[PDB]
Amino acid sequence: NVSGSVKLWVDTTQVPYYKKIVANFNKKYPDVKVKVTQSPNGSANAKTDVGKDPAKAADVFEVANDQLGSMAEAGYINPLSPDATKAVKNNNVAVASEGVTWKGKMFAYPFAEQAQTIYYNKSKLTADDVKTWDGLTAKGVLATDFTNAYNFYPVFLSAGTQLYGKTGETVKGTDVNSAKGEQAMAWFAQQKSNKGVMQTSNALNQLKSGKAAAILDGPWNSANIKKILGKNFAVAPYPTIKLDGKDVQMQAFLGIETFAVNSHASGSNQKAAATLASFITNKESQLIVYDHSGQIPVDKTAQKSSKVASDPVAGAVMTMAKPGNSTLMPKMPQMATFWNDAAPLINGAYTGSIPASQYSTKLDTFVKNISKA
Ligand SMILES: OC[C@H]1O[C@H](O[C@H]2[C@H](O)[C@@H](O)[C@@H](O[C@H]3[C@H](O)[C@@H](O)[C@@H](O[C@H]4[C@H](O)[C@@H](O)[C@@H](O)O[C@@H]4CO)O[C@@H]3CO)O[C@@H]2CO)[C@H](O)[C@@H](O)[C@@H]1O
Ligand SMILES: *O[C@H]1[C@H](O)[C@@H](O)[C@@H](O)O[C@@H]1CO
Ligand SMILES: [Cl-]
Ligand SMILES: [Cl-]
Ligand SMILES: [Cl-]
Repeated sequence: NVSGSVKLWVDTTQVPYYKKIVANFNKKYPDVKVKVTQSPNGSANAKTDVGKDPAKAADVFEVANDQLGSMAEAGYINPLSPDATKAVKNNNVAVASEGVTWKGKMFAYPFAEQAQTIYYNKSKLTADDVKTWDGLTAKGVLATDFTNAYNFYPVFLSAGTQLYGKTGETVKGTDVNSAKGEQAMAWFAQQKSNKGVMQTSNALNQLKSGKAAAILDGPWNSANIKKILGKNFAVAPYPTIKLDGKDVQMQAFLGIETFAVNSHASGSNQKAAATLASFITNKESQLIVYDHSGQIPVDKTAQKSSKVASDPVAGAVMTMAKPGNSTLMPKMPQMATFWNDAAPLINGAYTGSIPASQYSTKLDTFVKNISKA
């Protein structure tokens, strides 16, 4: 019998439907007491929410796949059992398994596939307009944030550089300190004078007011944006961009959203936590998340269901997940330093705080900073 008491951390607006999922869980596991709350700072900050005091953190918590290597090496999460590993591998798409695997072992329970797309108001821009960055921004305003490296670091990947090597597993493998990296820096800088590019900390509000015709965003906002745009809703994969005078696809990161089990839980509570993590990432639960938020399941069967298959956001995400259109986020322990250092690199190029005469130096220093043992 599974019994115990578990705390579950989810992101703010997810609480209502995780309570529904937990009610489903409790039909099968009536002797597990679950408390569902928001986390202190959300799934994009699980590393530091848990690391501040692992023994006081939730037993099961939402976390993006890039954070897993750091958390595994710190001992905050343990490997999944053989049976749990088999279920993850068999039920979900291959990239979901890759996303949670570190040194040959799975460390979390994947549930959603995340790639950003263009969301746009089709009364302001056409499907043809959004195929290229320069064409889109010549015709309407794209609102975005150059201080968030999750948005723009993948331009370096479009430029032909590697992040932690060919596999994302090589500490010294980032090669952005190159002429190709400089092409990306120049692209950022070009956007400052692009009248169709608006820097904002809240792109969603600009879409809502009609001051932006398009934004780059992820599927955690799919249902939100469908509500904002109504009959004018449209979505597309990322456009091409011009780097060194050549059109190339602009990449996004591919992320896998997961739940992980805190290694501090023990005894019955540990078993209950693992059971909960497995249940809330099962097919039925993934489809409940989809119904409420529009996030894209990783379950193989759920992706093929008619509601998911007919959703234009799902189609655009599965295009973005193809080779060449995105790169799976690495999960190296160095990733937290990478994110911290990448944002000023990119934003400095955009604002001109880093002039072109400094691109090579700044890229060299960046690679040194993010490549330490
Ligand atoms: O140094 C800057 C920050 O670096 C680190 O943040 C990283 C994360 O570790 C990455 O996972 C990623 O974050 C993505 C995230 O993967 C993605 O899911 C999405 O997050 C949504 C979330 O799904 C949704 O439920 C709700 O919470 O809104 C979120 C968006 O606001 O988008 C994230 C990016 O915006 O990239 C960031 C870097 O931006 C580190 O964790 C931080 O502590 C640090 O500040
Ligand atoms: O996904 C975001 C939510 O929108 C915030 O409310 C909070 O939960 O942080 C996460 C990201 O970590
Ligand atoms: Cl697959
Ligand atoms: Cl361009
Ligand atoms: Cl415990």
